[PDB]
Amino acid sequence: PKPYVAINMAELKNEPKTFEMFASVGPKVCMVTARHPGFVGFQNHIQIGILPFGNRYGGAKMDMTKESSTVRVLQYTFWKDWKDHEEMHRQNWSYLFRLCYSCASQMIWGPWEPIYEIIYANMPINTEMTDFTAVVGKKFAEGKPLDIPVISQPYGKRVVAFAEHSVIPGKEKQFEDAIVRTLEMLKKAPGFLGAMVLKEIGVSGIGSMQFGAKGFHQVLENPGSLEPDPNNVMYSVPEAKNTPQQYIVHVEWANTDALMFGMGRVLLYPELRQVHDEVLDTLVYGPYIRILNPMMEGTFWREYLNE
Amino acid sequence: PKPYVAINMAELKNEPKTFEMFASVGPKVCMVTARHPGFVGFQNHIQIGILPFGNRYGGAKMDMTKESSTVRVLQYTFWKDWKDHEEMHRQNWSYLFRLCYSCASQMIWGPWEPIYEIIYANMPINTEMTDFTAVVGKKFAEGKPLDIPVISQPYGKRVVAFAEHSVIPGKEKQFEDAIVRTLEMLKKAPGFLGAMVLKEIGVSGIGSMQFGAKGFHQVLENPGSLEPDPNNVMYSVPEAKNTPQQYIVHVEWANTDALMFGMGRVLLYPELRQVHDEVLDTLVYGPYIRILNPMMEGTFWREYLNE
Amino acid sequence: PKPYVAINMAELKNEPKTFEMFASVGPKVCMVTARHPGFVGFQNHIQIGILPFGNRYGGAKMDMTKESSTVRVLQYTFWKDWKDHEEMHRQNWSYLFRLCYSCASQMIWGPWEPIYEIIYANMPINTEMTDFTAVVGKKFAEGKPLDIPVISQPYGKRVVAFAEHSVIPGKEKQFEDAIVRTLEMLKKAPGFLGAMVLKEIGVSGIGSMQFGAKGFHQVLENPGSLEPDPNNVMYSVPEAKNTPQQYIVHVEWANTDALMFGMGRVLLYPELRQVHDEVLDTLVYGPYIRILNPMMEGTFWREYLNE
Amino acid sequence: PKPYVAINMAELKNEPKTFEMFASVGPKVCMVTARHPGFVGFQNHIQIGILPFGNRYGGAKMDMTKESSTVRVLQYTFWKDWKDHEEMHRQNWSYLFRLCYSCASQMIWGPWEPIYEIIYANMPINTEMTDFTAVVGKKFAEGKPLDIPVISQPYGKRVVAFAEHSVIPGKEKQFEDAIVRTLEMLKKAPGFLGAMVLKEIGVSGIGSMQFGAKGFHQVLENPGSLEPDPNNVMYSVPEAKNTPQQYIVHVEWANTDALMFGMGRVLLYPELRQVHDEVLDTLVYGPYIRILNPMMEGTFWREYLNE
Ligand SMILES: [Fe+3]
Ligand SMILES: [Fe+3]
Ligand SMILES: [Fe+3]
Ligand SMILES: [Fe+3]
Repeated sequence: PKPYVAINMAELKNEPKTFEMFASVGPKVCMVTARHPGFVGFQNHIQIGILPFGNRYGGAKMDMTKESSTVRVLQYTFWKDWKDHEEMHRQNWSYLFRLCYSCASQMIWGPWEPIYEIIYANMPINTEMTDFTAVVGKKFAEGKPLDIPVISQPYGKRVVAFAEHSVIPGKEKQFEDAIVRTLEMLKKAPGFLGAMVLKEIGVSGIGSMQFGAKGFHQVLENPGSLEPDPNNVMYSVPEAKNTPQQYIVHVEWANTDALMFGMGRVLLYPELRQVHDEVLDTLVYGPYIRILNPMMEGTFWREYLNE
Repeated sequence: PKPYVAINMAELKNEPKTFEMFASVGPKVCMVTARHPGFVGFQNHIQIGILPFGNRYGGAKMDMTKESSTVRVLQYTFWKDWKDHEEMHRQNWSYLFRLCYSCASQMIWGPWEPIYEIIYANMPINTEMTDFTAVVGKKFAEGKPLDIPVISQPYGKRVVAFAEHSVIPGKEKQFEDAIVRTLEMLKKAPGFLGAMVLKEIGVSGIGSMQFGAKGFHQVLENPGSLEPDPNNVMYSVPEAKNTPQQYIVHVEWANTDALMFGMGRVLLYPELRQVHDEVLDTLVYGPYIRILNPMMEGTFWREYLNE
Repeated sequence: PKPYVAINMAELKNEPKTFEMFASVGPKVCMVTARHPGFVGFQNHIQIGILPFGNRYGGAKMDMTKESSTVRVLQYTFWKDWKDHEEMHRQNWSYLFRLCYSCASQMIWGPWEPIYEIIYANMPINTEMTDFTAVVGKKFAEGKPLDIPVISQPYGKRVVAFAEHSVIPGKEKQFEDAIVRTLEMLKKAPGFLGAMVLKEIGVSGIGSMQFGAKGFHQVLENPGSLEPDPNNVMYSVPEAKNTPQQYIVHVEWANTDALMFGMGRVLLYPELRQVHDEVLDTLVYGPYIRILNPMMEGTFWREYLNE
Repeated sequence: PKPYVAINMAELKNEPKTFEMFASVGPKVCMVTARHPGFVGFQNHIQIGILPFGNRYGGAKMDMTKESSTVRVLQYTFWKDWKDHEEMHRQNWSYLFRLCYSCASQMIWGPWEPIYEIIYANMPINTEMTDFTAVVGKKFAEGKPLDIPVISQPYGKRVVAFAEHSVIPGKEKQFEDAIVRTLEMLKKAPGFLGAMVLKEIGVSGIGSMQFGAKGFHQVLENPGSLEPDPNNVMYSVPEAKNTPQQYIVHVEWANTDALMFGMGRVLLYPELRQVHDEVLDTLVYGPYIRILNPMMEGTFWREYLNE
């Protein structure tokens, strides 16, 4: 079934110490999150750059890692029920807060953790290049060659287009209908590895370290080993849902060239351009497209997705 | 009276070429904007850093300019009526678009131009250190020594705390009452040069280069000398207003130490801390505090503010 | 169906500034061209070298990019009707001219844009290495394993042999019959990714910036933002068709070794040599073979080709 | 059928001289071992690092070869009956001892040669990337597409997780049942190339150069060309079997990322975590996981395994 998605976002100093902490602390956070039976996996990204759209963002390029002073992370966690995410945070708060807070020395902005419903998904299971022979054998044995997926390699060996959209109030249905039509046509592009549309349902105060006054002071005053009061979050997840409605159009690609020209198909192929124009007419903001590297992941979220 | 504020936000490459364009293109944009009689001035900022709040943002510091790969600009223009801004853009679109678009080669994100109303202001006229003798003489001659302001030096010779807040729906009145009480007490801090509270009323699509499909393609395909259809903006300013409600708490300071410990007064002075706690209990996001340098400005906006 | 092909040819300075402009301006031109419903895609090449034919061109090699002072581009655009190309140029002249003229600072020769009919095509859809599993599954499910193509990777991950021929008047049918027989046999060579034969039908004056006196002066005098009179082109496309008849034999290969020995099969394999000798007997000029890299492309042109 | 496994373990100086001897002496030892008809192949490893388990072993990393002062080798030989190994050593003692003893100048610890039975195996035949087309063709021709293996590349082109476990006496059956259930679920992880469970049955005294007093002196006093008395081993293989019972869980992976996150599936995927917890409850020691490179091997041992 379709899981819910929590995306923890932060910006940190682009230096070796940061990536060393990703390597030691990141796995610990994921192991704690996996204590909850509603957890069905994760996909953690670093932003490597920005799609320049010609020279609309002429100061950007798809890989800015060599020059950037910061690194943005976008950590997707997947949940049977979005309420499972909220319960997990509170049930394991002592570990989670102390782990997450240890990243403070590297932090410039965040954490900020919106929650999403998936309204469309065409996403395959991940496979390594070593797996495809067995995958093909099995699908033919089952008499379902149509279910043989493209090879979507895990652990940093593909790239993601993270396309931000916000929609004019009242035009949500037009956006959703048109973007689904767009993505159903987009899958013809070479190197297309899947797409999904995420629709914001709210924001996790606790995941964003956004408490009332009491918790705020506890965060600011923390030596690193004392939990803020987890009951001091002052808003529920839906209370923080944004209007204009926010969406993420998440599209995966074999490589950054396939991404650039593939995403570009909605501009370069007249038939698809006409369909995608219906998306563009609904927007308050976007499309703004971040280029992401899915480095650390629990690929079994796609097994749950596709059952 | 209190003007409306349009804040054009962008992120650009941190390199000499960017600042060379600020120097050449910036004044031209301001001269075009001054064609409209509703224009009452401007205050243009570059972000120099982020308030670390101890080590809550431990990767940040108040001056990050030597290390940062990007520069964020926040260009305030002040307007008698917010519709004056929208009218100005359209009446002068040929000049404005071509000027603004010439920055494309340096752009990483933006432009994004929310519009605000000022709901609280305690902001003095700017004066240079050469002026105070005459200011004092004049106020005494008028029998109004209480009207003698602090010395708030223009053109990069003071600093700004730009504090982002978003508020739980239904808690706006508590936020507004508490932040005003806070700022009324904060003005006792040494080096305090003024404060105002901005409340978002919407977003300028045309100022954000956010069009329908037609205008989007014209922007992407532009050689630099052809205007997108200015009538192709698909939403009014209020249609893009965010919920949760967004605010900016803008506080000016003599120097960054006065900023750090002065803003810190809401955490360090128990009586004020109790008042400011009422602000904190209402928040979805924040406070996140950017440190800004007000470099290029039309100081006469404060003459309008203060009659 | 078979589209018509326009090939925009130019020679530019081989320096980073040139490739920076390819990256920013190139996509803009393609997006403008895609405004026309007759546009079915594109395949844009840079020449990387010349086939030396042993040491017949002993000063040449298949990759001369490290030493060359110039770069030659060959930009294929594909059209339902060649008249669509002419209409597109005129309907979007303000954008197209200003964009294309921006390349002037780098130009040494060109642009020159002949138009071609495709008289033979054996060209597959492009696929990335990630795609083949799904392609195979799909074709077997449809009961068409014979329609499973070789893997022709897009975006610079294969090479093109661009073979120029001009034919003795009266020998066009002998050439055409012989070259088709040759290419039908050539497809047995390892790494063969497809071939097509292009026959010149004329030249686009407007695409070649070739006007009468009025337009010529407007081009020479242009500050960059003023269109030459598009009605000042003095000849139709067919009026410029060359005699001796010109052809391009376009053959794609997995890599330059496969190209060298694969194209060499018409010299090294006695059965094929006898067939290709019938081609050679018809020539005024050629074969002269440029080695091309298809870097930027709209791969859906092959979808139109293959229906 | 399942062969027995002798694993000769040693630690040597990490310097070119050591690897030069691997290259010269290694093949000779294997050729001597192949004199015995019970020999069914071999798989020789060097340890490249240690799995850090987050920062549980924070001083370790998966590839420590650039910094390490030593190299650990783990040489697997496979046998129809474990007595074949003991017989092979004695029948060829003159050659084997002199060859093995020539490594003395590089040795820091070892040799130590436990013997194991395989109690669980899901291990494919090795194939190179050149082979898979023929493998697939053959399996389909035989009507057994389910028998098509993943591509497990020989000769250092994959990696091994070597997971040490010792089990509380009386809890062996719980361990064995739980680890098999774990590995049956683990095979879903991307890049999984196979797993087997080895259960220690004893230690080869002669393979470990562990003699009585007489043989010990002959070893210490050896000029290199005189055999210790092979009859002076004072214990049989089963007499040296350890209690607590020792096991090796041997899992093969496409690459070290697939290893890290794949092995991590038993911690990160709640359903699998619950199963693997039953393993953890039985342990005296472990899991301690060595990262191995299977460099030199006789791949036909898997042909015996799989008939
Ligand atoms: Fe979370
Ligand atoms: Fe504006
Ligand atoms: Fe053209
Ligand atoms: Fe042995």
